Order: sequence, then C-alpha cells, then structure tokens
Amino acid sequence: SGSCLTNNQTGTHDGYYYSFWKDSGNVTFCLQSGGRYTSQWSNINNWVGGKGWNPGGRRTVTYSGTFNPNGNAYLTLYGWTTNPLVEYYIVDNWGTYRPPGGQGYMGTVNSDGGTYDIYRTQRVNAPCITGNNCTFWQYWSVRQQRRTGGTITTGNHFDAWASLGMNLGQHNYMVMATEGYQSSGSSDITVG
Repeated sequence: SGSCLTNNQTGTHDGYYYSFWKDSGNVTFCLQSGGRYTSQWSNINNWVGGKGWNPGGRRTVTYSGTFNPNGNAYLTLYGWTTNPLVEYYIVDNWGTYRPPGGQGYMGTVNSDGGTYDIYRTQRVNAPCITGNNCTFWQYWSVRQQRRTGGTITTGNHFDAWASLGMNLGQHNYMVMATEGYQSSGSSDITVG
C-alpha cells in the first residue's frame, strides 16, 4: 500500500528511503511497492525526488523503469553530503537539456558499461539540505549516451571525482531520482 504525495516530504516506504521536493508547481509522487515510485509533473519551476537510501555511500544501485520527459528533466542518482556541503548527480538520462550544459568539464569515468562526462559547478541562492538560500558545489557524472535502467556503482564515480579534487563529505540521502525544470512529464522507477 502506498499514497501519492503532492507536498514536500521525506521518509521510509517499503524499506526504502524516499525524498520528494519541489519549490513550486504540481507533482504527484506515488510511493509504489518495494523500491518503486512513479511521478508526474507539470506547471513547475523545479522538483526532484526518488527512492533510495539514507545515508548513501558506496553501493551497487540497480534500477529499472520508464522515463518520459516533456522538456527539461533528468533521470539520475541524486544525493548530498555535508562538510563539505555537496549536491551530486550520476545522470543516466535527460530531456531537452543535457546537464550541466558542458559547464565545468573535468574529465571522464567508465562505469557500468558506459562512459560518463564529469563536471563540477557552483550554485548560489539555492535550496540545500541544510536550509534555503545556500551556496555549494555540484559534482556531476553524465552518461555520454542516454540510458534508462541498469546498475550504478557509486564508488566508481566517487573515486573518479576524488581524483579530480571533488571530495565528498559525510553522506546524507542518496536516491534514484527524477528531476524536472519548467517542464512536464512522467517517470516510473524501481530501485534496488
């Protein structure tokens, strides 16, 4: 049994941690069975959410499902660390915009049968886990080719990032998320 959420919320469902956040707009985030969740969004500015773990860390994440963006949206492992404060992404799929627009390219890393471009970008006046209006660095791993489903060996990415001076702090949550920006669409993802 699961409920569909329309307001920001975090918790645990069917053994999996989940985080659902948006600054404004309409998103229906449904807690399906096990590690599954579905989402449908529209009339939004920004939103991100999914099922996963808290805390995150080195892990072989397995996920599957569908991703149907109508504009700008990402299908990505998403998490945070503190001290330092970092927002990280391991993007497997995207819509009309491939993040982060090539900004802050650092190199590449091979993992789970694919090659990912690595980027590091800074954010300002942005919401973060420790409050609102924060500034912090974002670490990115973006697949060179779109994919919807497979394994994501987080350690492979964390290590490449570290080698490039992109160090992580104490792990907070880590989920297989769907993110949207001024767009609409849907997703159906099961994590393990």
